Amino acid sequence: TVFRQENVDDYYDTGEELGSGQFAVVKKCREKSTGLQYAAKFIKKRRTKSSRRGVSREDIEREVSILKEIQHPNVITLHEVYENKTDVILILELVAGGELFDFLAEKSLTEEEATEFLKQILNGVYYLHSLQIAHFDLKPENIMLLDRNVPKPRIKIIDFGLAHKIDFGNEFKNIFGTPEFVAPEIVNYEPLGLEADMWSIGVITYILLSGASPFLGDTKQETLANVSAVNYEFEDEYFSNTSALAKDFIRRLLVKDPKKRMTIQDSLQHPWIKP
Ligand SMILES: O=c1c(O)c(-c2ccc(O)cc2)oc2cc(O)cc(O)c12
Ligand SMILES: [Br-]
Ligand SMILES: [Br-]
Ligand SMILES: [Br-]
Ligand SMILES: [Br-]
Ligand SMILES: [Br-]
Ligand SMILES: [Br-]
Repeated sequence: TVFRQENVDDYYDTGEELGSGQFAVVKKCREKSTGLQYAAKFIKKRRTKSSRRGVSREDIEREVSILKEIQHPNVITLHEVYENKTDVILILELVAGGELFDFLAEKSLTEEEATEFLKQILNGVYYLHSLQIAHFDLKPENIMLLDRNVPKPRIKIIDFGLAHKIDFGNEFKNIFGTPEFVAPEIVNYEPLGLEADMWSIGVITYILLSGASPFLGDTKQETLANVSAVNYEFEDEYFSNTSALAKDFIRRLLVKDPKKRMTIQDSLQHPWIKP
């Protein structure tokens, strides 16, 4: 699939940089024709077949195809796509309140504050999983706040760079996210399904409640070994006044066997979450 090949600068003015990763840089921008503001994500293309620098066209097209499907208050939306020799440029919805990660670092939350974030995350993931989309990279840096200066910030899930359609219940690809947040089936290179996201949600919940990462070791290999062994516990110093029901919720997500793990529907009916 090809994208708009006119110069993006003829239609948009860029401003402040929002952030950058290994292959992407994201800049605030403003569309000239409407005055409306967006986030322009520049993804560097691969320069040759075999290269490791840049993102393969297959991977870029997958991300764009998935983004085109989605319209939900808790997930980032796609406005337009441009490209030139060097980059594909995604014009995305602007979410300007920063990462949930940075929000956590500036402030543990109360259980109310934690569940207020978590419920939005669950709703976004319920939408995605209902469309058979696995995100595969859920973590606090991929949750963006609309406005961080309100008591209950609204959030949107971003970064669909590892996302896949799961049309046969599982996928068997080169898929590996951030060690602190990946499920054991990812660590063990096994077929992956929607269940992997639910594990990541368990890790996020543990962090929201305690300010500590449940599997984090001194090196990435230690973290991955910890994940595979389900080597986590609820430290009393962090969890002494946390409700047992919140611990139960986490415990039913951080389960090695993806078949016994709570699904997104299970998580919405769980007594800690259900109204
Ligand atoms: O740093 C990042 C970032 O800030 C954003 C972003 C911010 C506001 C938005 O409205 C949309 C995206 O996305 C990203 C996507 C990546 O793949 C890598 C990144 O580093 C970021
Ligand atoms: Br700006
Ligand atoms: Br579902
Ligand atoms: Br993070
Ligand atoms: Br994004
Ligand atoms: Br690590
Ligand atoms: Br699910």
